[PDB]
Amino acid sequence: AGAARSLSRFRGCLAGALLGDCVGSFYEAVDLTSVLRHVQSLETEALYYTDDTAMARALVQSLLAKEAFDEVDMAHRFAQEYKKDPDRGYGAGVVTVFKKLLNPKCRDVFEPARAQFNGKGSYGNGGAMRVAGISLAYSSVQDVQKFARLSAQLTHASSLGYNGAILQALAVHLALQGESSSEHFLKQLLGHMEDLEGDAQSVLDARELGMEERPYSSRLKKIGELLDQASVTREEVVSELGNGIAAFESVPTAIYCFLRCMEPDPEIPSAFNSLQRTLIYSISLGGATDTIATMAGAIAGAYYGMDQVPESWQQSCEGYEETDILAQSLHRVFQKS
Ligand SMILES: Nc1ncnc2c1ncn2[C@@H]1O[C@H](COP(=O)(O)OP(=O)(O)OC[C@H]2O[C@H](O)[C@H](O)[C@@H]2O)[C@@H](O)[C@H]1O
Ligand SMILES: [Mg+2]
Repeated sequence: AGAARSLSRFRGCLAGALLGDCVGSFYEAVDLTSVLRHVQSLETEALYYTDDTAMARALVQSLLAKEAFDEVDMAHRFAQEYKKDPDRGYGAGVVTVFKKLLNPKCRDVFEPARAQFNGKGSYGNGGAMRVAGISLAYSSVQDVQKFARLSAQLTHASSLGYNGAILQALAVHLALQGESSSEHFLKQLLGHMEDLEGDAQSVLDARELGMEERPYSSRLKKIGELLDQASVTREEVVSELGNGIAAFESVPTAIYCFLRCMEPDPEIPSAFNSLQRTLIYSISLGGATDTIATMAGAIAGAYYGMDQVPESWQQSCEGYEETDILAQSLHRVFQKS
């Protein structure tokens, strides 16, 4: 709500991400009718957050402590946050990275991520699940891309992983700018991803995994088709975009959820506002619901602002007040209000 990159959008962004994580986590690894029954419960801090929020908080606290990106600080905050509470539902592979980073002999904090999965790097969505803070801290598209990539590379060295983090950060960046058509929003994202996926390293990373050339671009083109298609079913969405833990099977899906739900949906009750129905729709897709909902929620919260964050939902979430203070701090320190 209000001006581009306003305090309301900053607070709404991080609150939306927390709601998606906490509420989404109920359904991780799902039918439209019975989701609507579950949010009835939310009509305090009983919903625990997961690794999505834990790593987002460490990322933001690194940015605030150094008033800049500092790979050693952030890498060590990721590792110490894991050491402090390892039971948040971290990916099975990424824990190896944290353990390597906990060794004081580790002098290049990017190298543990590069050894993952036979030296090809992770393409999991962990780099994207946490990246919204980057777009709160950085105004420029150039800086958003630069530090979404770097923050992700601390754990996700595959371009399939960090290009999902960039896409998700670009989406939040665009949402923080305010009102747009769904087609203009999508078109801008398509342009950026077409540019990034023209890079030789990206092409090789994708051909090695047997995927199409420009996987994110192809999925963003499918979003545009889906947005023009009649009677789109959840199975159709899952089949074309995915609902899994790969970044390329969850980040475009999160974006689709946001774009679709910019308009009312007769199949979800009018009493839910735009942020609420975006989260409800995301969870109804099943699969990796907490990360898809957390990412859709970050985009929607930045676009719709704090006035659409419902207190009853927010106050069910573990850490919601700290999440809010961190949002306000980013706005003070980086948006320099
Ligand atoms: N190159 C690869 N080859 C094969 N499998 C892979 C590869 N990369 C990832 N995977 C699979 O992807 C998995 C995750 O990769 P990880 O890097 O451990 O962690 P994350 O931070 O991305 O978290 C992944 C999500 O899952 C949880 O719900 C979290 O909350 C996240 O939402 C691996 O275990 C592999 O099965
Ligand atoms: Mg999680």
